[PDB]
Amino acid sequence: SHMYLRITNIVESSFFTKFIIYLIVLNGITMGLETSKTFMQSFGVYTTLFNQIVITIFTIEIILRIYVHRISFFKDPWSLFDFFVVAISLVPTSEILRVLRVLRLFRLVTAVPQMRKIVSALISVIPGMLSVIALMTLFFYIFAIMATQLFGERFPEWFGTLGESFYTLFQVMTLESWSMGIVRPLMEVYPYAWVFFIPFIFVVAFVMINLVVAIIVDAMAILNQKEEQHIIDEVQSH
Amino acid sequence: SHMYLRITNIVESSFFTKFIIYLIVLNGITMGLETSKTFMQSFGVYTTLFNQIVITIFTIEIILRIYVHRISFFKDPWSLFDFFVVAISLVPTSEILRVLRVLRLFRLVTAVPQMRKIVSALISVIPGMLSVIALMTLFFYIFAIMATQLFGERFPEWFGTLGESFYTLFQVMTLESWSMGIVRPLMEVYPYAWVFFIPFIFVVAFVMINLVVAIIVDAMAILNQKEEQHIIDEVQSH
Amino acid sequence: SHMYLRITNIVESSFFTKFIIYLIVLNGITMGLETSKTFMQSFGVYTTLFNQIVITIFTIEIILRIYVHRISFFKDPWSLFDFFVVAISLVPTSEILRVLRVLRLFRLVTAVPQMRKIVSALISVIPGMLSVIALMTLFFYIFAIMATQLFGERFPEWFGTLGESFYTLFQVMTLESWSMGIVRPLMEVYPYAWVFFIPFIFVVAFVMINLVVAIIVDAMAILNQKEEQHIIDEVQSH
Amino acid sequence: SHMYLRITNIVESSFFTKFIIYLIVLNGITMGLETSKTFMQSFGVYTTLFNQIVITIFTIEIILRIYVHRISFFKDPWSLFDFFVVAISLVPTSEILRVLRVLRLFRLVTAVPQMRKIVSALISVIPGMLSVIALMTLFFYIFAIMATQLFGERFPEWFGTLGESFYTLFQVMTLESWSMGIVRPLMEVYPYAWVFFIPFIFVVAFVMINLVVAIIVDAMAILNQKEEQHIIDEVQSH
Ligand SMILES: CCCCCCCCCCCCCC(=O)OC[C@H](COP(=O)(O)OCC[N+](C)(C)C)OC(=O)CCCCCCCCCCCCC
Ligand SMILES: CCCCCCCCCCCCCC(=O)OC[C@H](COP(=O)(O)OCC[N+](C)(C)C)OC(=O)CCCCCCCCCCCCC
Ligand SMILES: CCCCCCCCCCCCCC(=O)OC[C@H](COP(=O)(O)OCC[N+](C)(C)C)OC(=O)CCCCCCCCCCCCC
Ligand SMILES: CCCCCCCCCCCCCC(=O)OC[C@H](COP(=O)(O)OCC[N+](C)(C)C)OC(=O)CCCCCCCCCCCCC
Repeated sequence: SHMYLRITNIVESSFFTKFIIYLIVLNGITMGLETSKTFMQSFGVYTTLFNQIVITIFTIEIILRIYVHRISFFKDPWSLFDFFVVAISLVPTSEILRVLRVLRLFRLVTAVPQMRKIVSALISVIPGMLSVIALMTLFFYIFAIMATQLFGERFPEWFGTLGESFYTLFQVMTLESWSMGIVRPLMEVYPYAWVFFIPFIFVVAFVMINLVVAIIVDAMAILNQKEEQHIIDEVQSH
Repeated sequence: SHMYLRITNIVESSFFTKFIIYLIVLNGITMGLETSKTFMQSFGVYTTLFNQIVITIFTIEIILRIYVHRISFFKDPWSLFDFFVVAISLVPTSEILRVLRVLRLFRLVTAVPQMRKIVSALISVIPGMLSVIALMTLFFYIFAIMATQLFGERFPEWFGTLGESFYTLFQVMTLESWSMGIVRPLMEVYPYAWVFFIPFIFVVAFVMINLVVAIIVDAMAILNQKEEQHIIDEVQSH
Repeated sequence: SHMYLRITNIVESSFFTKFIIYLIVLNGITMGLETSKTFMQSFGVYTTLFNQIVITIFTIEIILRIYVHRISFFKDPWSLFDFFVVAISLVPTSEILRVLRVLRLFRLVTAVPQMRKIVSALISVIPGMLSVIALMTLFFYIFAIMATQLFGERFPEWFGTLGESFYTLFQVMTLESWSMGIVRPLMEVYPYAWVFFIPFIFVVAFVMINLVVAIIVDAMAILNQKEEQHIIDEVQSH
Repeated sequence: SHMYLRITNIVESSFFTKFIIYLIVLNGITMGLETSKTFMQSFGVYTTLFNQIVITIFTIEIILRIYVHRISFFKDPWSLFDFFVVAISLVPTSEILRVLRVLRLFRLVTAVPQMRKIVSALISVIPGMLSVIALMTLFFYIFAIMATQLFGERFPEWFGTLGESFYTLFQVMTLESWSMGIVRPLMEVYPYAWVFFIPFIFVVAFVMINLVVAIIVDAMAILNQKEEQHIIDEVQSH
């Protein structure tokens, strides 16, 4: 335990955290420069080793963090993420992974408390949304099957495959070129195609708008519940 | 009644409901595989009979459910839907109906209580919206007549018909290519066409945004009404 | 006054109002049929006189309504609208006005109380919005001048004129093809054009979103003010 | 101080402020006329000197305002803006600045209290949003690096440069032609490009919607906090 505590004061120190963040920022700046072919020609050698050095340091950090937090490390989503991102960066270049290495810049989120809280807040609406997500996904899936069967033969790029219909349906949901780009061309062969896509647009839009309304109103309901109980206690206690 | 109760314990049992859901899911998976021409070549025979078997089972289920619920079955929207969807699936292939058969996967909504509640919640805003829907539809109808008269002769695809103008107006509402795709071309012949479509976009957008604002605020009003009465009773009772 | 009251019981009767609405609906149906060249060939003669008859009746109605309400008629926006729309319909065909005649179908709004209330509610947010509308319009006006000067020479269709720049800026606000259709082409000649349109998109979007947030929140503030005073009175009276 | 007060009664007078606003409006009208080549041919000489006269007056005003407010002038954002805009207008034409001169029409905002308040209100949400803006910007930056590396070689116009990828990513966020214009073309070479842009669209949309929800709900929380304390005091005092 003497050893354990020695490294624990380091890993827990303000300086340790600041250093890592410093590195994350430097490496973030570096990753953008590596975008310039000009810059690389001149200083690519400098940068590649700095990336190996940062990742070496980040690996020492994850290791030390694990000896400190023990099992609590892998029950922590933020630490898992730092693990998974640093580990990606450790797979040798010998291709998609080379690009995923830049995800280690999200470590600037996992290391900065203000950013953690933002992401925690945003994520917290999701668990209550899961069933609505399930229902929407079932909706897409049913309509994707139908679209593939109705239109996949004459419009294979957009509907010849369940995957392609899923993609197209998502495009229609975003309303991106849904009429000039998809439904009008479809209607030149299938004049009733509008009977398929208009209702689909109504549902997907109605559901999303009403999901937002429910989140706002149902939160106010809770807010009103919390303060209603506090007031009644003062009425009751006084 | 002995007979009646025997089948009522079945139809009402946890196992009965789970089985049906199992089938709905299996059949849902099956319907997606039937999308692959490759898969069909190999196993289409297997799948077609499984669809006949599932639908046979689903028909036995609807029948049994009707002997159990009697008149209460047809006063239930969820049961009507299961009826109407299973009945569609019973029309012989000898074409649009073949595709509508996939609607029986929405039965995964009518059989799962969590999903029912979602749809019930979303639907519940609609009755209060009917008049606004009526007003919007009257608005579309008037403008569709006008557009057909103003532009249908020189732009028949987009406005030559009341139906076509309805479709185009819906496209403009979604803002999909309204300017580059419709109004700018229109303005090459009718330079004041913007006087028609800009105001139309303002109204349709203003109305929809303000419908959402009213739903949120008017709900809070009710929320505040409910808790205002509860507090006053504690002030009054205490 | 004997005479005056005789016609006042008519104009105020349930039957009188229902009749007019009946006519508005019939005439509305008629206006849609007149869209079909086929229908007109066969029954155009029938319909044109029915339109003259309805408008004759509507003119008798406005007249009678004025003898009844006297000065109160022209201080009523709904009645003014019925006046202005029926008067349009009275200008002889000997062209844009022929199309504006269909506005008399909005009379179905001015005659149906449910519809009046909808429009009243929606309109009621506007007076508080006037200054924000003014600020947005000033914003457009300034940017339209700038765009005309920056881009009107090389892109006259989109920016050669203050009016054209106003139109284009509105298109960009709706986000319709703003990048592929306008800014990317602009950037082939003016590579910094993004410095103009991106900020413009940020402001217009930020302002509109925040106008909606303010309306919702400021209404809740009032709702909370009203119920806060009611509760305090019960605390104070009890 | 005698001198100081003499000019202070002027600069602070209702008449002084009204005059400036009068000029701002006249000059605003003038700036729009200067857009017409026809108008300029006839009256350009008139207008150019009127612009020199207005700016001369506006310079006298800023000067006088500074002798009056002393150090308080440069600690005032509204006054800084009037300074910075009038100063721009003072750089001799001997080009982008000639266009920036029209920014002096925003002085109609800095001089009209109603407009000041609007802008103050809208701006006031921003300080609390800074971290979310930072997180979104980090998000863009990471994805821009990735896009440049994944697609910049085969699609240089859209992704060959970190700047170009930033621009394209912003376009995708606005959903402008994201599928037909960018991702579908990308997918003809990179069939998994959807794995990159769909999630990107989900995050950016989820974050913005949820930022709006949080602003509305967190404001209500405060509203409820303020009135909860007022009620409890009446319960407690009474
Ligand atoms: C309003 C509440 C939330 C609403 C969101 C739910 C709606 C579902 C949206 C689905 C997203 C669109 C899926 C998509 O783009 O492609 C589906 C894939 C692609 O198959 P594939 O054919 O391989 O690729 C497209 C064709 N190709 C190769 C030429 C490009 O093939 C597939 O079938 C894959 C199946 C993916 C669907 C499951 C995704 C749901 C997760 C989203 C929940 C996130 C919560 C925040
Ligand atoms: C903001 C509150 C809600 C706002 C929604 C209300 C606005 C109304 C939107 C109307 C939807 C657009 C209708 C449409 O796309 O086509 C109208 C049909 C088609 O006629 P048709 O000429 O046969 O087909 C188009 C031409 N063609 C054959 C070459 C394709 O011909 C017709 O005239 C049919 C008439 C359909 C209008 C009635 C639909 C209103 C129900 C929507 C309410 C849903 C509540 C959630
Ligand atoms: C977020 C809060 C609300 C935001 C809305 C305020 C933003 C202002 C939007 C302006 C609307 C776009 C105006 C427009 O499209 O054209 C402007 C006109 C047209 O001039 P013109 O050159 O004759 O026509 C275009 C060129 N041409 C002939 C080839 C087509 O030439 C003009 O300059 C006319 C000036 C019209 C601007 C005044 C309109 C403001 C009223 C909107 C307030 C409605 C409250 C609900
Ligand atoms: C939902 C919460 C708010 C979300 C907003 C935050 C998302 C960030 C949006 C970024 C805006 C898009 C930037 C952009 O359009 O270009 C980036 C510039 C341009 O580089 P450049 O290559 O020179 O020009 C484009 C290529 N060219 C020359 C052929 C046109 O090259 C750069 O890299 C410049 C870096 C600009 C990014 C920093 C801007 C963040 C400030 C926005 C916060 C405003 C608060 C209201």
